Amino acid sequence: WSWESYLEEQKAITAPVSLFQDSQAVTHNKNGFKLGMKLEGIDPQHPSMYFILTVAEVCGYRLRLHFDGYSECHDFWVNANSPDIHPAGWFEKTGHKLQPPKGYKEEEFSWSQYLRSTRAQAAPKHLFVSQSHSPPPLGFQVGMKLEAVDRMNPSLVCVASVTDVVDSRFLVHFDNWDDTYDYWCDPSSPYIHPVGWCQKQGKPLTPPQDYPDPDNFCWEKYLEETGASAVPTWAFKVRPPHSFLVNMKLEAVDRRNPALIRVASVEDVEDHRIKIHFDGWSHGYDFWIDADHPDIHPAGWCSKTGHPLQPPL
Ligand SMILES: O=C(c1cncc(Br)c1)N1CCC(N2CCCC2)CC1
Repeated sequence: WSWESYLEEQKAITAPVSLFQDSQAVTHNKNGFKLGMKLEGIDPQHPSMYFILTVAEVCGYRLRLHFDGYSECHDFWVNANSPDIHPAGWFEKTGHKLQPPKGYKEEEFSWSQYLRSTRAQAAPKHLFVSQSHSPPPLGFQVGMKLEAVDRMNPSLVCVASVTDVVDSRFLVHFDNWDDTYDYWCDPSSPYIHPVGWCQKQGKPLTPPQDYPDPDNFCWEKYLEETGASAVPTWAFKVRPPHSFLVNMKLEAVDRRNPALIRVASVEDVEDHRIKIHFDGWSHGYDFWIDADHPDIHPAGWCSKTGHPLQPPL
């Protein structure tokens, strides 16, 4: 099975490499993560939280991570160039809380101690694209407030705060709702807006959970009472729409089984999202995804990085 003859017979084209970010497309980077290495990372299900993680498996430019002390059924996959993982010691250097391994208390964890107990090796620093050393996203400070789309309920735009800053990105948290709604982004995110936006657009604005009298929510007053500034207007950047077109072919990570990367088609487009369809599978497995998502790649990525590719069914 090859991309070449498959394209021939389908009279199809692949999405050009140029339609992707460099980090989605890059194949010549070696993967230096080795089995048993320990590091720190965000929980995908709790994007504001950081845990002790061990490399459980390495495949191509990808690695499977395991939550030390917890069940293997929580394991997840990231790419070797993910910004959501950090070297041992990072949490305490950059102001982040670390949840310790199951059984430990947060006033009982020490890397040096834990490395002795487990006889384990920390993932070397140089492997991580993200260590909080590069320029911060201009204008966005921890504490500042803005309006953001609830990506879980995307029809809503809500009162939100910047609660974390890590290298070129920041974390958007929805005032007084659970952290499970938080998501990471950057100045160009299509889902974020200055304080005031909902009002200039005619749109209704979703106030923090439990805010007395939602319809008469007042930004100016809420800011004063919470001792907070609004992200300044100039900080927000227009991201241009992606250039993907319906029926372009590519490679995408399987959601229901994330170990696998399948042949894929662009089923439907939006300005910033694409709908993925896995060739020869039922359309019921189709799903939408942002165009900058680390888990879509150009044709040949699997080949060039040495990760198996699932041919169409
Ligand atoms: O489940 C919902 C919901 C309920 N009914 C209609 C919609 Br549309 C959404 N909500 C309201 C929105 C809440 N978001 C707002 C900001 C983050 C949480 C989550 C719970």
